[PDB]
Amino acid sequence: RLVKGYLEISQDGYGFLTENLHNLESRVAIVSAGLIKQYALRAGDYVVGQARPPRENERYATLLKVEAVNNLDPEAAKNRPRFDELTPQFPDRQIRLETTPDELSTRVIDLLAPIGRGQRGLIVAPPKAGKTTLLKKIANAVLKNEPDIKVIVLLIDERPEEVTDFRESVQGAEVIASTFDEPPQNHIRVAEFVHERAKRIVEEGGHVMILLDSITRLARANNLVTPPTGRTLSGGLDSAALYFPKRFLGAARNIRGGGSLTILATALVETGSRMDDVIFEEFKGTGNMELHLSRRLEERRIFPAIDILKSGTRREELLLGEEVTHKMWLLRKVLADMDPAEAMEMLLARLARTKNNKEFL
Amino acid sequence: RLVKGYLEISQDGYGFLTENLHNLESRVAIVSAGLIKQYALRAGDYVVGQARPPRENERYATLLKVEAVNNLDPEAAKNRPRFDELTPQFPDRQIRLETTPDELSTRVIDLLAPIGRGQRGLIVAPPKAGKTTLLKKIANAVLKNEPDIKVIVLLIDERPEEVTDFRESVQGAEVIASTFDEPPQNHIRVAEFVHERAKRIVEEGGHVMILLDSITRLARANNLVTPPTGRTLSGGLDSAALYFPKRFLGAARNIRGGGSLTILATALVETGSRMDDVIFEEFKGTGNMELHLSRRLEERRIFPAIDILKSGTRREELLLGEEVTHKMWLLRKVLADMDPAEAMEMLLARLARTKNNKEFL
Ligand SMILES: Nc1ncnc2c1ncn2[C@@H]1O[C@H](COP(=O)(O)OP(=O)(O)O)[C@@H](O)[C@H]1O
Ligand SMILES: Nc1ncnc2c1ncn2[C@@H]1O[C@H](COP(=O)(O)OP(=O)(O)O)[C@@H](O)[C@H]1O
Ligand code: BEF
Ligand code: BEF
Ligand SMILES: [Mg+2]
Ligand SMILES: [Mg+2]
Repeated sequence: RLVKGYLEISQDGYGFLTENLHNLESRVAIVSAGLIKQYALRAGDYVVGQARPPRENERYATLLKVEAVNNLDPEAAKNRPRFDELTPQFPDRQIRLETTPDELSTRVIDLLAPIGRGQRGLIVAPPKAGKTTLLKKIANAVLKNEPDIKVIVLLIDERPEEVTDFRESVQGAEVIASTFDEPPQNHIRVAEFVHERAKRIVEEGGHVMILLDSITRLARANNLVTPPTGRTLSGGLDSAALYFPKRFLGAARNIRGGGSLTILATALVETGSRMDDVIFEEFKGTGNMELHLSRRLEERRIFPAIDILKSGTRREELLLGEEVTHKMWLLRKVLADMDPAEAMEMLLARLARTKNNKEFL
Repeated sequence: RLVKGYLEISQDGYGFLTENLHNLESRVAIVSAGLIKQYALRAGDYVVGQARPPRENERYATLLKVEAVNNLDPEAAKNRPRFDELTPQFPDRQIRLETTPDELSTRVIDLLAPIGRGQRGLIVAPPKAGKTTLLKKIANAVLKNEPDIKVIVLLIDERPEEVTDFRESVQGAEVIASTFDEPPQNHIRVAEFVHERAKRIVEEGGHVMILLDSITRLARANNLVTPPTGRTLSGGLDSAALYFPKRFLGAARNIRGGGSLTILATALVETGSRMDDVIFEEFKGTGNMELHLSRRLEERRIFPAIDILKSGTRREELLLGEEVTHKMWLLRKVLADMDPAEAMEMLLARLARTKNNKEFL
């Protein structure tokens, strides 16, 4: 028999499991140490095993046996590469980008910031400047382009109506949310839970993509959670308290042996408080691709309102041929003189004629 | 004998009720736990209850019995959905906007800031820039457009003369005020009282609108109440005090099963202290529509002096049909070019000709 959950190991070798609500609910389950030792798995796995109801003198269910682990033979689970020891590479198994629901705006997305397997991406915009629905569109496209990829969406510190909008509009993909109604400890719990789950899932050589609403909101939430860390960075920020979100985003990587972990998250800047500017800068050095969204292009209601000059990716050539290298080099040389708004509208007119590759052809 | 009020449950199951002034008075009455347990009501769910002539040896009145509660059968109260569990949606039961008392400025308001049942709205303006009587006009219009809606007005940290002006000019709708003469404790008491009152009134599937004068003044009141923040935010804010106005404003929501809660509150920016800019940004991400008011437009005495480009709402299409969707799309494409003062003067000249719908026709 297999009850299933996300293992959270307690100090004493036994652990706990949560339910499908992806929040601590009364349906938690307890996990014994002996079986995990028997199969010697790594923390945060999608654990399954046989269990027995709460015994007399026992207030909660307890583990009796295990039959199959992580949907695989437990013996095979005994030997596997460790996630943190996987040889990282640059994204070399690119996800070819072609999505129907909006071929033009999605053309802008593809042509300005490519997305590949294991991309450590980050999108940075001021408040109320085009984030959540953009993430929604990206998720919807991915759920059609690569049905094999396990796509997970995480929402921290956001409005409930957006949560329900996604849950209805995601068409069955794992949508996890934690509205601002919950105390920040709930945010941290859910975030780290999904972090470990994704890590252990990717460790199996799989391709995982996490779309994180409100990452700089999550950073402010850490600051609230941030108990001291010591010295105050400029703007009320903590020095090392960004270490946990730093590792969270740094998980995004390409692995040369198969599988990948790509995180795209929404960051806030120009909020009038140095805290957010410093947070964004601290993340900018850790992500491998950044998407600046210019507040003025949004004020002009040009979507996507991307600050093309400031925006850019790292190692396009590994995702883009020398031919695309040269054509985009020419585009940079030329559009440097074209204004962002006029450039955007010009590109809109041109690409409405043909697909990205058809435009290249 | 029926006493009607808002049960404030104390620690020991016995609670308190207040009087019509919505301020602590000598007329507060005590309540017993047993009947509340019998009818399984929720905090602040409009309580109608019986009692007796208190006995001797009791320093305060004590409750005997209950006859009818929530103006409904108390037994049915035993099983009902809870407010915090209601499935929130975007406002989809729109309140069609047609306001006679001044149809021009209110034309500007309706055509720039849609109002629907459950609108979590926010309006921002520097000091002395057109707030209080604007809220007054909104309240007066609502008291003619939807007589079925229970309209409540809350005034925090404001001048008494405005309080009397409203109480005379509201024509019987619930006007609650707490002048700055009172210490901040009174502000907090009244604010949370109204919070619970509105929440549990909406819990009955009803439509409630709260018009909150002085929301940023209320934020500064919290700052005076800001007990620590731990680390001091830019300007002197609290991390945990802002949680309470955050939840207060986030109460505003649209419910898919009927009823809604709409809060429109007045906010302050450009006050020369980082506190207010930080607070405005903090609320901006929590409200579902924010209305900037430009100080320069007010200096020109343009009412409403709205910074049209900066101002905007979320999910207009959910309130605005495809036809209106495209119409406002064209209007945003065009009016971006018109300068605020001349833009609004032109808008007055044009829309003064016809009603909004007639202008569309
Ligand atoms: N492509 C788009 N076009 C128009 N509006 C958008 C688009 N993408 C997102 N938005 C809007 O931008 C708003 C800001 O996104 P969000 O990340 O929720 O803000 P924050 O996280 O700063 O509170 C969203 O509420 C959404 O309605
Ligand atoms: N449409 C308007 N035209 C002219 N004056 C207005 C208008 N609306 C509000 N006011 C004025 O703006 C003042 C602002 O007071 P208020 O905003 O309540 O103080 P505070 O900002 O301290 O809460 C009011 O006293 C009112 O006289
Ligand atoms: F309103 Be969010 F900060 F984009
Ligand atoms: F009229 Be408000 F105080 F700006
Ligand atoms: Mg949003
Ligand atoms: Mg005013």
